[PDB]
Amino acid sequence: MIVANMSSYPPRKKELVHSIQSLHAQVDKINLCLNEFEEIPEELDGFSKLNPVIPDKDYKDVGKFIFPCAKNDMIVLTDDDIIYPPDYVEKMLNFYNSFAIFNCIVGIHGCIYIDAFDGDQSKRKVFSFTQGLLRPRVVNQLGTGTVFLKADQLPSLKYMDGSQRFVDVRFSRYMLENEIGMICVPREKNWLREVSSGSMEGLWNTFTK
Amino acid sequence: HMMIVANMSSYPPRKKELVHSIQSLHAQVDKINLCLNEFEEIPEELDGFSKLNPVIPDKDYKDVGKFIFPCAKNDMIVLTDDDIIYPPDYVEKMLNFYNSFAIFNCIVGIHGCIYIDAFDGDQSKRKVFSFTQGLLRPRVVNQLGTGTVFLKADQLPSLKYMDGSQRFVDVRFSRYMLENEIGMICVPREKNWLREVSSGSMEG
Repeated sequence: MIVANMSSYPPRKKELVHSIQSLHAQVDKINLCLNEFEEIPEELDGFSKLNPVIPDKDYKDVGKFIFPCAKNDMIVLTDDDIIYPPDYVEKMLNFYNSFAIFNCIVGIHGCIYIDAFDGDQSKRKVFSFTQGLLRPRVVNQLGTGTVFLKADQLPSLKYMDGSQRFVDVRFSRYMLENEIGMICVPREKNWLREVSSGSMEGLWNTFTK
Repeated sequence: HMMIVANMSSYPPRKKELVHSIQSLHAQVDKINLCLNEFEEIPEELDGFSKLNPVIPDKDYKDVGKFIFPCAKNDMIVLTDDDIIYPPDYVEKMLNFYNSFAIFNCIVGIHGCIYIDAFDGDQSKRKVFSFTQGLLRPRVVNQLGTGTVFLKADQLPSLKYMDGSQRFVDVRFSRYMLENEIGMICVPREKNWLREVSSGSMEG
């Protein structure tokens, strides 16, 4: 099964609906951690695959890691305000299967953190989720809104709890710790988009920076 | 005995196109198996076709759906996609190309890829022949799209073999052919010999 894991909270409801819409056709199931909701909103009633849960605490974006998997699931870790392309799962799965010559995970958003040395400051190269990337790269950090991995390779809630504030860092630390590789995959510019209603009287924006 | 069977999968949003595609094959094949993923009942829009064997399956097989059907060993099989209008000479020309290349134990298709590995500091060069392109001379390829293939039943991979391959069907399918020593030929055709289906279209 292809399974998507997501978390939101109330003020993001408009963004969430569209993020789910973009995913629904192409995944087998969506786990949704509804942080700080009272009820499951009826805006979500259209989605047969959707599985919403009001958690016992505010996990924020650790929330995507609260859900159990099955042994053979492929997990798509998502964000609540990304418009995923029509061929997101097809493409990413083929990256994952082509690149599985050695035990690794694949992602869009990723960084190359470089430690300070000999007076040189600490450095970070970032390949963001909107940016294109011509050939694949080995990275040492991956954003949890654009990652594709086997249920086997996913860190549990026990591992990720408390990592609100640095979720990508705690995630990548688990990969580095279990020597699982990290691959940023190729994509044309603006393959993924971001939804938004901004400061200017909430104008809806399906193409955010 | 030797029959031309067309194996197809579809799902509810594609009901309108499915009907257009099936028309384009009906006259040129002897039978059409059709795997109705995510349906609850067989749609009445499908009733007119006397050779259509529509089937709602035990689970959602997606692009693998077309591999559920057991076929008779001696039969010729035509793997198809719900969104292609196949020309009226499709089967007839594909059987010919098939016979030509049978001497090398091959199958034949329209969509296909040549992937070359990165080697000694060379680049991985991939070369697609899309299903609407023309092609003058036949070309040997290492992958074929499963919506535009013609082959013998005893070359068809099984449902056990193909399950798990969803959303990368063509790779699994093409590796079967490599493993069993079947060649894959991307056959010649004129420009726009096949085309994708439309919506609100006075074409034909």
